[PDB]
Amino acid sequence: HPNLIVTEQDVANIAASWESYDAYAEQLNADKTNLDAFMAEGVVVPMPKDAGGGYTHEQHKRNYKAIRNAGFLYQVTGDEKYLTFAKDLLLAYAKMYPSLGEHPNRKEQSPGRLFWQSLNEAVWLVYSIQGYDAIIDGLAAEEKQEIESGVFLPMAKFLSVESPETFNKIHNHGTWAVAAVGMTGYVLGNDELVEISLMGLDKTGKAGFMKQLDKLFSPDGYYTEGPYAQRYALMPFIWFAKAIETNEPERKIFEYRNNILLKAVYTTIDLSYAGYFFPINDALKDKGIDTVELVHALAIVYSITGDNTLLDIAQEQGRISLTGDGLKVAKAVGEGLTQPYNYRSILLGDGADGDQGALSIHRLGEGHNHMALVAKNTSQGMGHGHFDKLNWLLYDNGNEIVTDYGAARYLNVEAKYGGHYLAENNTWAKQTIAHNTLVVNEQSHFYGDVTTADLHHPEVLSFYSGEDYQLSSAKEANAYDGVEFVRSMLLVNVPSLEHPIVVDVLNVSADKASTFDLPLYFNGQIIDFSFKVKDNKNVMKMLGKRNGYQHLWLRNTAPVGDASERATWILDDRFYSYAFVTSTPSKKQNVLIAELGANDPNYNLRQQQVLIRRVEKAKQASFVSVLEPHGKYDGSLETTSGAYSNVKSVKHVSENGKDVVVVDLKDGSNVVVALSYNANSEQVHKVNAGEEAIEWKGFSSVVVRR
Amino acid sequence: PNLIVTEQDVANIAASWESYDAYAEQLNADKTNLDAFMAEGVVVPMPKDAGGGYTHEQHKRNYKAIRNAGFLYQVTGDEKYLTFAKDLLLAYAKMYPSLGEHPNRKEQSPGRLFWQSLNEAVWLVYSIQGYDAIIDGLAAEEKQEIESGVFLPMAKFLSVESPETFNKIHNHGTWAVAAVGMTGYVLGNDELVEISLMGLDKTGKAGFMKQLDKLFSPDGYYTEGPYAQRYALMPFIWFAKAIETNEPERKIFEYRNNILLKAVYTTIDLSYAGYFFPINDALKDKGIDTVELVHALAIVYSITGDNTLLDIAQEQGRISLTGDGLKVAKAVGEGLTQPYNYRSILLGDGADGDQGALSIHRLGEGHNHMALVAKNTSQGMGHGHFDKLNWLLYDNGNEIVTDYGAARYLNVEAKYGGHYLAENNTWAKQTIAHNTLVVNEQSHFYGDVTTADLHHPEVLSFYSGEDYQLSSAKEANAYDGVEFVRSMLLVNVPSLEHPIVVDVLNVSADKASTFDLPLYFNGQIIDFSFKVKDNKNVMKMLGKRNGYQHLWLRNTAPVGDASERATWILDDRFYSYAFVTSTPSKKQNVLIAELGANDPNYNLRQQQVLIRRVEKAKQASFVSVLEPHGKYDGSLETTSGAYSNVKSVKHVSENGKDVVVVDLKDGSNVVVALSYNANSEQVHKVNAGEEAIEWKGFSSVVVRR
Ligand SMILES: [Zn+2]
Ligand SMILES: [Zn+2]
Repeated sequence: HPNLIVTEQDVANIAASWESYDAYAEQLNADKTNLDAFMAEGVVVPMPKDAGGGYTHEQHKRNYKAIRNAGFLYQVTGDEKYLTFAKDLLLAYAKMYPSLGEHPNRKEQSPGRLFWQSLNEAVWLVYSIQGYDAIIDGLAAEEKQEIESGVFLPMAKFLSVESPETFNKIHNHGTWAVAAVGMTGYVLGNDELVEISLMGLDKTGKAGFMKQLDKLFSPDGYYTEGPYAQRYALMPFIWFAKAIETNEPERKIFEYRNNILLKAVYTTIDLSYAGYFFPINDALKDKGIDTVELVHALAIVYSITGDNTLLDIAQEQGRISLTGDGLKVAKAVGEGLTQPYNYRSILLGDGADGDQGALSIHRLGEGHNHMALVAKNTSQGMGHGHFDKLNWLLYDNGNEIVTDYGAARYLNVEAKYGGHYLAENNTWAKQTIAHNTLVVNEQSHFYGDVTTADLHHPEVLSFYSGEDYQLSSAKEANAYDGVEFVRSMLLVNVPSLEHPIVVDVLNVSADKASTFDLPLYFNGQIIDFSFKVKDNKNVMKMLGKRNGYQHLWLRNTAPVGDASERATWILDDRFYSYAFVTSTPSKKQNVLIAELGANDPNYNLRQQQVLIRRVEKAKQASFVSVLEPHGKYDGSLETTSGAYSNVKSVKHVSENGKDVVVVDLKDGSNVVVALSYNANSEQVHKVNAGEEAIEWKGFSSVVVRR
Repeated sequence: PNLIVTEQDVANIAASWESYDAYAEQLNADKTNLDAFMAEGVVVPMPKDAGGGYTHEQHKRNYKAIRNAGFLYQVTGDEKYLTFAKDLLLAYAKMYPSLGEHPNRKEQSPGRLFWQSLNEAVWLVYSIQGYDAIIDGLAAEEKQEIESGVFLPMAKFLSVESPETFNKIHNHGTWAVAAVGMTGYVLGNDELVEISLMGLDKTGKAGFMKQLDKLFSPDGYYTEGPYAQRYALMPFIWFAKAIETNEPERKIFEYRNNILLKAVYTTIDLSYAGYFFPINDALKDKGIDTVELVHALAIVYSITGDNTLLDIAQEQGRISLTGDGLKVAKAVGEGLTQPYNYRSILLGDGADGDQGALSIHRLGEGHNHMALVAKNTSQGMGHGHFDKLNWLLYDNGNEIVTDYGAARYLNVEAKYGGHYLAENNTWAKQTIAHNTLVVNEQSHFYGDVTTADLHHPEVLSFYSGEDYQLSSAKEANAYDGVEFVRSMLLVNVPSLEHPIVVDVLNVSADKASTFDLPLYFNGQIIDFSFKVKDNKNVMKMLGKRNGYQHLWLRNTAPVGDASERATWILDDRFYSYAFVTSTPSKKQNVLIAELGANDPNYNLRQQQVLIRRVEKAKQASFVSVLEPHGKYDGSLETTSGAYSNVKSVKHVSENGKDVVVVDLKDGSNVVVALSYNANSEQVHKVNAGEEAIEWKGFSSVVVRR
């Protein structure tokens, strides 16, 4: 004792050398200052009363932090006042807990006692037990007795044996519950609670931590709900594994399932850009890598691995894990061991077996502010998932360029619907029209039905990442009745251009004449269009009536035809040009510029623009586009350059289900992108375009012609 | 070298430049770039095109290269740099004599190398510094060819051949006399120096000496505003540097009670968190790292030794590549940096500081304090905004209540050639675009510059104490039969987390009127206290003229007797605006509007407004509280104090006096009382909710039980 997240050996190293590292010491001092201010108010442990961001919810949260913090500071400073505060808090908890029935303010959510929902109960336990672990050696037997029989054992019982619908769950709720009961298990030397936590109530292994490790991540370490949920999962996964390693190294917890726990941490990093997680599915955009779960998880992974590329990420976090593992990060950074993070292009297979679609992340360029394309070809992700199959995002120059809205929610802001998911979360954020992907007949994928959406995943047709270019291709055959669409996205290295270009090819076939809309949510200020807007007559009307369209205002229409069109915007010091053609047998084709804010009486939606390509009355359509970063605007030194697009035009020709795209560059050269949709790498292909024939090996080829 | 850099300077730089990392990095970066530009040979094309075209951009690169080559030659000794500078100047000597006015000569006084003579003077101010640095490694016949081919001809053209520009009391005159004046010092030509200091007569009625008396107010304020002030700062401070280096006996940096030092300190005082207050025509991305202020800060540091400027120097993260700049880098390396002292100041406007004023009110530690800007200034001519008594608020490192600046995309060709756009007049200038009063949907002075030029607001009061701060000012000429008066306070309430803004704008008209008072806020709405009427799924254009045709009406809501509230979030902080209008009229509404109407070219940014409207009225008092509060942390997932601490806001008018009561949620209140009488001994009496408030002076603020 302590022998959990921190060992005795760890506290010795901490005590010996913590004052020697500026950042670690600053952060440890901050936590100390703040706890001291909290101690100054005495032992305040009220009766459970409120939910959400209500008083007793928050107080009981402050308390479990103090219990862990005081335990830790007592170990580290040797100072007695920290022991007696943690002790006194725990005793007040011991002499209140056995009297508690279910919380007065429960929901349909599996109730708690201390808290409105048992999730928070389990978090209270995961934190508190660490404080107790740090405090046991300084306690008399009748004190321990009151604590263990009063709070811990009854709480472990409640979250396990009395709550099987939760403790047995193959869900995050389950992970927090087993982590809490299992960690309690270790501190108390209670084999039952460990076995229960590892193998489920019946100890069959049909539930429990091990099954969670098998089921909640894909083999690559991807969590189906997305990064925003993935970083939350990480805390109970990593902390319990730490506990397991600290007490039963012979289980080889960090080796289990080809290092699934290592891969889950790296994957969490690989799902961020410039400090923030890709806001796909239900996600808030300000959640980033300095999040407490990833701070701890990184220290732990560094500690296991000695990977010095993690020191880079740890610096970008600018926040360190106040633990043994964290000290090792602080030490290593001090010694100048930091190597640059290797951002890889990766295919994250979705589902327990990584076969239910995939998320692709394509990376190109040096440092943190490189170019990243995300192709969201994933399964639904259940209730939190968005209706956006084949959606994409693009990041460049430290910014989001082509965007995902995330969730409609303001965390712990009471006046914003108690800080809950807003009505506009279903009404807008989830809807296909809010995403950069195909909308057929103004209806969401799977008609907005989560039950239908749960049944299906996209089909990944190809993934490739070389020095020449990078590709992801996927098919959606189930989003709408008698409709199939295919999207391929490429990042291309064109040596004559300053930055790589995105090439997008989206094919749709319908059985019946339909409207096909393809949005692009861009970030930045419009410079000019190549098309000519129709006068809006000094009014903007709601765009359409259902499935998200009721939140958009129509600002302008503009007619479009055979030749590619262009939009160019600036964002900070760079311009982005979007050049698009749509091959279709139909002759009704428009561009709609729209703006978020319709049916938003509560000002819940933020300001946003979109450019929507519309095709009416079509059975077929190939949406093609190039997105090109270019130029330099320096408002400080008062220079501009490269402000005009270097893409003269874009042409598309299709033959025998094969696609060819020619990007005509202004310097007279051109880029040719060719897609066969055939996986055989040796198969040869031939396409008669307008004027010329093109030929290649494989699913795809990209060549630059002078 | 005896102009901007001296012989001793170059020795200091040569000896030590390598040992100062940031200086070295920037010097190397400068060197790396000039190297790459050299590689492309000596391009000196015939004058052809204008601002943003090829030839215009080429000659700009040249004068910068000439200065930079010259400087690096001196610092490194590498003749490579001398050769390039020599040859560029030699081609200029071979071409300039056989040149009439530029092929794109406008009604705008023309140049020969450039479409206007301004760019010519800038050329010469840069090019003559490079020549000054190259003299050593030159032979008499080259010097003769250089001086006779470009410098002397150019100097004749910019002065004696162009009296209208040269005797102008305007930035155009400052550049021209800086050019010719420094050409005069390098070439040892006494005629050219005197002509630049004292005008073509030598009488003193024009030239640099008048410019120093006329173009700044005694506080060091330039009337067109911070954006124009930063740019003016260059030729003023560079010529003064040349003056000081050659003729220290003129005591140029002492002149007019250190006018030049004051203009540099004032430029810094017109900025927040790195950026200049975007009042009048201004780009919002223009900040303290502009080349003009980097040099001027360095020069002023070398003269003053004020270690306080080293704090600013760090915020600029860009050091002047000169000897003065070297002294800053050394000072910083020694750990001499002191925190800059941000004072609340009254900046009198006009030559004499009497034509209105610009108040800046500051409060808090560090750079990200709270700053209130009250724009009670004169017009500032054609770049001026029709926005008398406008205001701005900055807090927590952000702009909270905002000014649009200009509609313009600098050097972006596909945005009207980088020119001021049609919406600059139609929107950016209009009163409706600003946080101040609009009578009958019409702009101040009916949107007429000539009339606006005739008048300035009257400053009633300025005060700044530990207790509160105030600026109050009267506008009597904005419209026929209308008179208005605004007072802005920052009030320290010890029980509150942050200072508080209190605002009182009285209006008075002959005829029954519409009174609009916009608030352009930055952030996301949390909630309102009032109830919006359903917009029925259309937004229409808000009005037909004077900026109104640019806004969309998103919602109306009705209001009356009681105060209302709008709360919004910006980064980690909440802002609550509580408001009440005392008027005889019973027809008050609040409008939420959005920018973007009549903007087919997408020249305007996305922007929301809260507009307080009062129809059929002859009197109105609009009263506000802007309250910053709380903490939102998305990283740690905690929120605190998201709810306003202001229960309500009540206002009462007596015998042309005003009492404002702000009731706090905790049962306490704050009383603000305004007499409008300057005499500090005069006692005053108002009755509230039949409670009597008595105080002395122009104003009083009490925090009660
Ligand atoms: Zn989404
Ligand atoms: Zn303005």
